[PDB]
Amino acid sequence: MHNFTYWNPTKLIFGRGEVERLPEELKSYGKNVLLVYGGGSIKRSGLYDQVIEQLNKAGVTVHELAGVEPNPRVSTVNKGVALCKEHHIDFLLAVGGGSVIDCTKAIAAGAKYDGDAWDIVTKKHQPKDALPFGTVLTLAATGSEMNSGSVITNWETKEKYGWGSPLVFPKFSILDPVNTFTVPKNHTIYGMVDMMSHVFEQYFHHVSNTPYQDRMCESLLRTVIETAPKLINDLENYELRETILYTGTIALNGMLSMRGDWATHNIEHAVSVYDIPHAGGLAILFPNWMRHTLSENPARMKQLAVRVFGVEEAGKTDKEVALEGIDKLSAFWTSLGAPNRLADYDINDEQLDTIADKAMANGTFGQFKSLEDVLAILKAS
Amino acid sequence: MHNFTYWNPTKLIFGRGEVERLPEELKSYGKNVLLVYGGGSIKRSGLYDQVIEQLNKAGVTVHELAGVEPNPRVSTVNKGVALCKEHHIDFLLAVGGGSVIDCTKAIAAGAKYDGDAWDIVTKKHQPKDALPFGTVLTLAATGSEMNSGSVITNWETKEKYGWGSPLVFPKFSILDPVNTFTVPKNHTIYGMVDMMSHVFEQYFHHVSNTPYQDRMCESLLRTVIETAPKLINDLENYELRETILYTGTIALNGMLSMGARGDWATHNIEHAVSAVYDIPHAGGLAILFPNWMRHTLSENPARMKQLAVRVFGVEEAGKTDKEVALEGIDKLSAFWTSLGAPNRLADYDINDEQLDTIADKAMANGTFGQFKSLNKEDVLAILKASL
Ligand code: NI
Ligand code: NI
Repeated sequence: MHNFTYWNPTKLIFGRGEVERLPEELKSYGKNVLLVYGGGSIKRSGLYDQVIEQLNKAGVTVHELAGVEPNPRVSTVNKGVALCKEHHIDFLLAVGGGSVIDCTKAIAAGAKYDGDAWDIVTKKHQPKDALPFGTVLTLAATGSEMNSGSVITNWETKEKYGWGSPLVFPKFSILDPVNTFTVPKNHTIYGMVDMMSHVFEQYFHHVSNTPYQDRMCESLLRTVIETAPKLINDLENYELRETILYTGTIALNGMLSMRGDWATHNIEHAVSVYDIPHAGGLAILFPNWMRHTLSENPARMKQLAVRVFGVEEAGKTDKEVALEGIDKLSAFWTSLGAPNRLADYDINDEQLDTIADKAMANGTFGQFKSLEDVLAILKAS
Repeated sequence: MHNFTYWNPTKLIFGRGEVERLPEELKSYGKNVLLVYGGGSIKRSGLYDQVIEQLNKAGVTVHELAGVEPNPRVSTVNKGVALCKEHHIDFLLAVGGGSVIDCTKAIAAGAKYDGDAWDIVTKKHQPKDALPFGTVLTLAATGSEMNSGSVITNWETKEKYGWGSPLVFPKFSILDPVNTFTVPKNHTIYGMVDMMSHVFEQYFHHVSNTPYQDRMCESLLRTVIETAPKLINDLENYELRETILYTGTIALNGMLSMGARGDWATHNIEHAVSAVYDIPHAGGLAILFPNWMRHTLSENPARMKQLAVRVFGVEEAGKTDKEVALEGIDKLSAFWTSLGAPNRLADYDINDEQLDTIADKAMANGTFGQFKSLNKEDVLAILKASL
């Protein structure tokens, strides 16, 4: 039983060398641009110089906000909002991954808000305006290049919250598979785990009559599973990078959600306190959430076990088939190098209660199961 | 993989009773609305009264353009543009199927053009502005609820031209499966045959490395194959209508073709046939598509083979790629015939008398098609094989 509204105004520009589309795409906007990026990777790869060149071709007056953290922080958002006020910025260009875009979304909203951007992240102020912005993507993961959501951390309060607004869809996102070539193996693996985890979140629901969405989810998982072993030992293969970029962006922010569970993400956000790799936390927690919630409807995980993970049902219960499917998932991720226990990041049980309390700060959560549940899943991990 | 730009700003509102979303969606537009619809169907079903009621809740001043033709005429577009200037229209609401939406798109562009809308249809004048419009869809799988295209007929010249513009995407389209309950058995079958055909058109290409698009196409075909036999014997089942309405939007909005150009040769040939004989579009496609598939098989048999194996359940053990594919084409043709679709030109009482004239119409713009570039001899062979 579900009604839905779909709306995605982001322009998607896909293909080799399409960073050259920046001047044509920037003509309709002002000439004061704030360039936002993360660590040294864009300068190390040469994408920085590529972009600065195109921003020069567009007669744009460029300011920079470098150093966005892998788990982006409000202090950095506030610094960028300040730069927009100081230099009368008209437009923002995020060059990097999901963290850079999530941060750019908050600066875009924060540049038309009189106060502090943490108000927006916490949903105290619903944005009424935003600067326009665009992206040049360097790794697919969560679909941020083509959705309106953003996850920001407050290092002081040790909180990490997801917010969104219809006003902070990217105007355009330039997706060049070549721009993902320098992503190293570990982050390449993290991106694929995150992509698969997002599909899982959209699959575990109780809405009857989603036959095509189910096949789209299963199709996406199969494609990533086929691609990942070939990609990780051949990181500069255009075709394999193209497939993961396509399935991480347009495929995942398609009609796959056209209601997800998202409990595993909420628990990971709470554990992340530790400032750990997001998708690393997901690889540890997701199989145990699947085990914890299997009974709510074993048919969902059973269908993944049979249609995605090649589990043979002969002489097994529906529960058995599903649990086998979870084991193959975890083994698949572990075979890529992904972690599978909290000890892999040197995390013990000391702060589990504090972590669970943060996860429950906004009440019970989850759709496949409304989640003490949090603590049990943490302990199993 | 082909470079591509994807942009589709249409808001899709989907679900039971969602026509009640109209007033909330209209708050952002002016209050002079031209309500555009076709024949008597929406009044007979009660949808017309539902819409008028909602338009009353939105404090809107309603003018109407009723009687849009199944092949909408530029004359009717011009009538709508005249109404827009006269009553100072701000917004258009299309209630109906692809014909009603296509006509509304041409009125929307024509309402900002000083001259004759036929200039827009023929691409003599490229639109620079348009009135906004929204839709309430009454037919699945026409593609117009979520794209920027429109097909308009000049009754005088007997020409039918496809045009489009980034300015005439619908602002929103309200998709309620209940609003397709009165679509009769034959047209329900036609919509599903056309939807499968459009997937085929987007699947038959020589672009390497489209594994996910391939699976999206295969997945869509499998869902329709599972749904269609049940729907035609249960025409008011919400779930079956819902699945067809949902998949029919995806099949036709471009979310399948991104990164690969479709073939569209079978559509072009059916369009040539229909310019001569007054047959249903999907009927022509059911006849022609299996024979197009046989004619072009040698271009790359692995392509139809993959459909045969992944969609049509053909076992490949001890068979050549061509045999596997041909068995798949056979199973496709049998599936369509099992729904009631025709499979030979003779089913519509069409012989070989006009095949040459039809082939010439198909070739009016030179060679066509991407999986195989067809010339006149190709068209004649496909046509004759279809008798
Ligand atoms: Ni994620
Ligand atoms: Ni068609």
